[PDB]
Amino acid sequence: YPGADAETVQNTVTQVIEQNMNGIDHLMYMSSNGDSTGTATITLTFESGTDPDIAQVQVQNKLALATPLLPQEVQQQGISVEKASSSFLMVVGVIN
Amino acid sequence: MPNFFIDRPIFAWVIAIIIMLAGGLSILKLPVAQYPTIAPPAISITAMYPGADAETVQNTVTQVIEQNMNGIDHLMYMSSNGDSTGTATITLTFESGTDPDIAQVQVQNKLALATPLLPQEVQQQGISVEKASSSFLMVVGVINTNGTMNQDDISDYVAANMKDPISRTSGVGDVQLFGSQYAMRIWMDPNKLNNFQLTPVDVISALKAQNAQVAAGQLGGTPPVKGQQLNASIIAQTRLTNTEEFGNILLKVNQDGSQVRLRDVAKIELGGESYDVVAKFNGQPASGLGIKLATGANALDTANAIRAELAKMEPFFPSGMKIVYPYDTTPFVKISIHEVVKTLVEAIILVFLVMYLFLQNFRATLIPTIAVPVVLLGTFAVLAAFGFSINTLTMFGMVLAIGLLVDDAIVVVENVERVMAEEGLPPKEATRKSMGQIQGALVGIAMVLSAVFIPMAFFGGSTGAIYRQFSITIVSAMALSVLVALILTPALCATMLKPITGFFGWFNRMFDKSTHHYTDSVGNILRSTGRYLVLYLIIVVGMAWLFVRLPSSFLPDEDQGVFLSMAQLPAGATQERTQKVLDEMTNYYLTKEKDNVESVFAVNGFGFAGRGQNTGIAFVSLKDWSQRPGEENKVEAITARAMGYFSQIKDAMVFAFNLPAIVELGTATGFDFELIDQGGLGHEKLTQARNQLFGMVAQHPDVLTGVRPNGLEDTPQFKIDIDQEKAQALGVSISDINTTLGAAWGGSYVNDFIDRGRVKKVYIMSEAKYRMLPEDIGKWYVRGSDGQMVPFSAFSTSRWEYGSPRLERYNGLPSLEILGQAAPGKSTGEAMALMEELAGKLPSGIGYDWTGMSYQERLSGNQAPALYAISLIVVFLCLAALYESWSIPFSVMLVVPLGVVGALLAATFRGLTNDVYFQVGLLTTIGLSAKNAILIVEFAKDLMEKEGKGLIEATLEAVRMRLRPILMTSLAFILGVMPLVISSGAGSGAQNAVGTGVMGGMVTATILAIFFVPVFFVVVRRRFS
Amino acid sequence: GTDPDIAQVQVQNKLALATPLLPQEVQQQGISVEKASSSFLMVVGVINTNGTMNQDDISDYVAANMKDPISRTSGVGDVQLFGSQYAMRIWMDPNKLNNFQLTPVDVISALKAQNAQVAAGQLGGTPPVKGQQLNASIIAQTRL
Amino acid sequence: LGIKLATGANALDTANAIRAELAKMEPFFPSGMKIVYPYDTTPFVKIS
Amino acid sequence: ERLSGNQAPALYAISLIVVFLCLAALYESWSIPFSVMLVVPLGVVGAL
Repeated sequence: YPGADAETVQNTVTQVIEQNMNGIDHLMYMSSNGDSTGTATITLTFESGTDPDIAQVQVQNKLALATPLLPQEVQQQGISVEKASSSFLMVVGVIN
Repeated sequence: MPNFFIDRPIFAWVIAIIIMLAGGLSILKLPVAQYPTIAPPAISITAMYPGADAETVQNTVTQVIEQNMNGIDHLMYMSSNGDSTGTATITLTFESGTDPDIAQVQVQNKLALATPLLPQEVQQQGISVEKASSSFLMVVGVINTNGTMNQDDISDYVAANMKDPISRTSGVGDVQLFGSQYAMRIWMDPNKLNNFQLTPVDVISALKAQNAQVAAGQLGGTPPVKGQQLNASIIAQTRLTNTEEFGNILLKVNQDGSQVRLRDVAKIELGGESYDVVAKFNGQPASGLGIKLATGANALDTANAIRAELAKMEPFFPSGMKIVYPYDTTPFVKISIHEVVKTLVEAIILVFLVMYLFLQNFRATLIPTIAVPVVLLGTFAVLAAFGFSINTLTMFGMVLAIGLLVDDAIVVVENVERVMAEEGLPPKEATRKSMGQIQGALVGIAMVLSAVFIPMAFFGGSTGAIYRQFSITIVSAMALSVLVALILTPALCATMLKPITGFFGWFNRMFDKSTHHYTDSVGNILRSTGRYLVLYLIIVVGMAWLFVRLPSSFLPDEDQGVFLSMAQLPAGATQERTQKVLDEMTNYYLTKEKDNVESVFAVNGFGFAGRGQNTGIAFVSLKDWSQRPGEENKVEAITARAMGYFSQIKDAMVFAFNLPAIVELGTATGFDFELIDQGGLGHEKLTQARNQLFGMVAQHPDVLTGVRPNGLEDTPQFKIDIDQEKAQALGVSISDINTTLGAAWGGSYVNDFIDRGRVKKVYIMSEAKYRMLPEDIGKWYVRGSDGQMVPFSAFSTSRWEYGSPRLERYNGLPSLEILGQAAPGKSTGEAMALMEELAGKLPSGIGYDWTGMSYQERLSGNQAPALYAISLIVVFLCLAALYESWSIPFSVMLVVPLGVVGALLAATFRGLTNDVYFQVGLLTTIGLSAKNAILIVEFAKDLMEKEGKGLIEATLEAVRMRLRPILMTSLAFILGVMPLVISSGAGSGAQNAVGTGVMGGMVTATILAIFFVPVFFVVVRRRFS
Repeated sequence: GTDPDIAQVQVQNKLALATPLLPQEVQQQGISVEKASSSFLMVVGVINTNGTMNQDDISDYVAANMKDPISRTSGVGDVQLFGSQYAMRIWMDPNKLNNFQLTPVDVISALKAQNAQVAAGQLGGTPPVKGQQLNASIIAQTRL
Repeated sequence: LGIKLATGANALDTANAIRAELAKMEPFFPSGMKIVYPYDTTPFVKIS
Repeated sequence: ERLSGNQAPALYAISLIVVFLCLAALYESWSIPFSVMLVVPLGVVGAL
C-alpha cells in the first residue's frame, strides 16, 4: 500500500485480511506486521502435516472475499500468496 | 478363532480392551454436525452494480462472466440471474464429491481474468466468490431495546467490535454480516446546486481529489549525500475522517469572492451502505451475524463457545443493546443426539431383562452387556477411520444396527446355554461344541449382510451421499459384531457361565408347553406343503400391491422450532407498504400465538424468489419444545392456522411454510424445469412461450398440479430518452448527463476514507425528497458548454414501458424457471416425462432442461434396479457357498417378502411414506429376517447331514432348537425400538419413519418366518432331490 | 506426475502480479491461462448444404450457439475456433473523414458516448420518504 | 472447433461426452447446416 | 518446545499401558506382566 504510514497500513490492510483469514483448516498461529515502507505481510503457520499446496489454495481462496474491502490502491499493486521459508538455504556471493 | 480364544480368555480381553479404548479416544475427536455433506458443491459469484436496471446487470456483468467461464473441471450446470437492485449471482454446481476447495479457486481464477472486461463500477464494488452449499450453524442477532439508534448504528457496531472475537472462536469457519458498516453518505440538493451553478460531476471531482493519499518517500533516503546524519519518513496529505471535515471541502469560488463549500450544497451524515433491506425484531431495529461452521468441529461445542464469548462482551454493549438468537440448530442437534443414546442404553437394559426372563441366571445376561458396548465403541473407531462425523444420519444409521448387534450376541450365548442344559457338557467345553455349530454360519452372515448394504453405498447424487452414511455405519457395526462374536463372546461364555415356582417357574412351564405345541403346528403344515405354498403367493402380491401404493418422499419434516413466512406484494409496491404488511403479520404471531412464538425476525425487501421493495420474510422462532405440549402446538399445526388467517389479507400474497428437513438443499419435492431460449428469440418471445405452456398444462390437472413460475412478472418501469441531437445543440456532453442522471438517482461510490481505524466508503446520492416522482426529472440541471445550465426537460423525453425486474439465464442462455410437483397418486417420473412432451410442441428454438433435484433424479433413478441385481446375485453366491449347494439358497432368499410385508402394512396404516429412512428400515428387516432363516436351514442341514435324520424329522428339530433365540431377538429388538415409534417430540419425524418401518416389519418377519422357512426348506429339498 | 491443477494455480498466482503491468489493450482483450496440450484432440467441422451462408455466417453460429457449451464440458481444456464471431465493423473512410474535419479519435468518443448503456437508479429507491406509493426502475439509453 | 484435451483427462471419455453434447444442438440448426467430423484421433484409441 | 513438554506425560502413560496389554496377551496372565513392568523404573533411573 504505497505511501502509507505504519499505523494506517496496519489499520486498513492487515486488519481486514487478518479478520477474513481465521477459520482455515489446520491453523496453528497467525503473525502479521506492517512497516513504514507500506508493506504489510501476514504469515500463517499451519499444523505440522497439512498439505502445504492445499493450504495455499484455502488461504488464496479466502483472500478473495477480503480483497474488495482493501483500499482501492492495494488492488492495483496486487497481493502475493506463496509458501515462505524463514532462513536461507545458502548464499551465492559474486565479486570482481 | 473361537476354538483358539476359548482357552485363551486373557488374549480376548486385550483385543476387547484395545477396541474399547479406540472408541473412547475417537469419541473425543469425532466431529458433530446436524447433517454431513449432502448437496453437491456450489459456488456463487455475486457482483454488485449500484443503481442498475435489471437488463443492465445481464448485458454487461452476467453475460461477460458466463462467456469467460471456460475450462472448469467437473462442472454440472451453470445458472445465473440478475435482479433489479444491481446484484447478479452465478451458481455453478459441480459433480458430487469433487474437492470444493479446488473447485472454488478454479472458479475464482477464471473470474479474475474476466474482471477487467466488466464495467468500472462492478470492479470497484468487488466480485465475491463464495460457497453456497454450506448452511448456517446459527444466526446471532443484536437488537436495540431503547430504540436510540437505527440498524445502521447497530450494524456498524457489530462489524467493529463483535465480528472479530466471534470469527476467532474455535471452529467458526465463516462469519457473515447481515448489514453494512457506516459509510459517509452525502445527500445532494438539486435546488442548491443550480443556485451555485454546480453539477454532480463537480461534486465527484472534488471528492476524488481531496481525500487521496501520497507517497512522500523519505527525508534523506538512499542514496544520501556524504556526511548525512538524519533519516526519517515523510507523511503527506492523509484522508479525512470527520463529517465536518467533509463539509469544508471547497467546491467552487464565486466570482464575487465568496466560498461555496460542500456543506452548503448537500447534507452530510453517517449512513448505511445500502437501504435495500430493513431488518426488525418484534418491531425493533436489529442486525445479525450468520455464523457458519468450520469443517471438522463440534457443532455443540462451537455454539457453546460463541454463547460464552458473547457473555464476555455483555457489559461492554452500549446501553440499549441485547443479544438474541432467532435461529439456532445446536439445541435440535442436542435432542436428536441424546434421544439416540437413550435408545442405545435402553436396548442394553432390555437385552439384560429379556434374557433374564428366558435363561434365569445373572452370569448369562452379563455376556451381551459386555459384548454389545464393545462393538458400539469399536464402530466409532472404524467410523472415525473413514473420516465420518456423528450426525442425525449415522446415529439413526446405528440405532438400526442395534438389532444386528443383539442377534449376534443372543445367538452365541443362547446356543451355548442350550447345550449345557441339553447335553450337560461343562461350560469350558460346551462353548467348544456350541461354536462348532454356528462358526460357519456367522462368517456367512457377515458376507451376506455385507452383500446387501455395500451396494447401497454405490448410489449417485444427493441420495448416494445419504445412503453412504447408513451403509458404512451398518456394515462397520455388522462386521465388528461378527468378529467380536467369534473372538470375545466365546471367551466370556466359558469363563463366566457355570454348569447346570412363582413367576419364572410358571413362565418356563407355559413356554415349554408353547414350544411343544409350535412343533406340532409345523408338523401339521409339513404334511400339506402344497396348500401353504399358495399363501406364499397371496402374501407376495400383497407386498407388491402395497409397495406401489406407498407414496415416495425424500425425508420427513421435523419441528425444528423455526418456520419461515413469505410475503409478496403487487408489482411496484414500495418499502413503506411492505413494512405495513410485515407489521400486521408480526402482530398476529405475537397476539394469536403469544404462547408459542418467541420472536419474529421481520426482514424486509429480501426474498428467496427475488429481491426488491415488494417482498419480505420473517424467520419466526418458536418457544422451546418443552413449552409446546400436544400436537396442537407443532409447526405443522401452527402453519395451517397461519395459512388460514393470511388468506384474508388484501394486497399481499402472504403464505407461510416450514423449513425443509435438510436446509442445505431446497424443497426437494416435485420437479424443476427450465424453459431455455435456444434460438435467441429474446425475452419477450420466451414469455409468450411460457404462457403457452401454462395455458396447456391446464389440460392435465390430474398429473401436473401446482405448476407455477419462480421468477418475477414484468412490471412498469420509467424510460428516459436523451435526445442526442438536442444535447449537442445545447452543448451538453452525453457523458455528463449519464453521470448526473446516474449519480443523482442511482447513487455513486466515489472513494474510501479512514475512520476509527477502519476504511469506509463514501456515497453520493440525491436527497430522498428530490428523486421520487417523474416530475422531479425536470428539477435537475446540468452545465452547458457556455456555463449556462439546462434542465432535463429540455433535452429528455420520458415514457412508461414494461420490463422484467429479474432476468434469468441457464447454461449461458435465457430461461424461465418453472416449478411444480406431480399430482397425488402419480409418480414424479410420469409427471416429469409428461412435461417433456408438453414442452416439445412449443415454438421452434425453445428447448428445455432439468435442473436442481430433477437433474439428479434423472441420473439416480437408473441405478435403482441395477444395484439390486448385483446385490441379489452376490447374496445367492454367498449362500450357495455356505450351504454347499445350488438349490438350498432358494429357501433363504424366499423369506425376503415375509419381512417387507410387515413394514409396508404398518407404514400404510400409519400413513407414512417410502422416504429414505423407510428404505433403510426395510434392509435391516430383510437383513435380520434372513439371519433368523440362515440358521434354521443350516441347523436342519447340519442335523440331516451328520446324524442322518430324515428330512421331515430334521426340520422339526431345527425349528424347535431355534425358537428361543428368534423370540428374544424379536422381543428385545421390538421393545427396544418402541420408544422410537411413540415419540412425538423434537426430531420425531425421523424417529417415526425408522421406528414404524422396523417394528411393523419385524413383527410379521418373526411370525411368518418361523412358520415358512421350515416349509421352504422341505419343499426345496423335496423337489431338488 | 505433477498435479496439473495445482500447477495452474501457482502459474496463475504469479501471473496476477504482472497483469497490472501489461498494456491496457492486452487486459481488455483478455488473457487466458489454459492447461491444454498443443495437439488437437479432434475437430468438429461445420458446413451448409444450401451454400447461402459464407465462411463467416457459419462461424458466428459455431461461436454463438456451439462454442460456449463445448469449452465447459468436463475434460476439455481449450476450444479454438476456426473463424470469427460477429462484431460490428466500422469501415472508416479517410477521404470523407477529412471532408467533415474529423479523426478516428472523434469516432471513438462518439461510440463510447452513444453506444453506452448507463445504470440509472430507480424511482424513489431506498431510502424513501414517508408516504411513497410507487417504485419503478429508471432506464436510459442502452447498447445499440 | 479445434478441441484440445486438458492434461490428466481421458481422451476417449472426453470425446464420448463431446459427441453427446452436439446431439443436443443438432435439432436446432437452421436449414442446411450440418456437422461433419474431418479429423479426430479418438477412434484409433477405440478401434485399435 | 512447549508442545513437546505438554504431551510427554501422555506418551509415557499410553506406551506403558500398551505394553501391559501386549504382555498380558502373550503371557495369558494379569500378574506376570505386573512382574515385568516393575523393572522399568530400574531402567529409567539409569538414564536420568
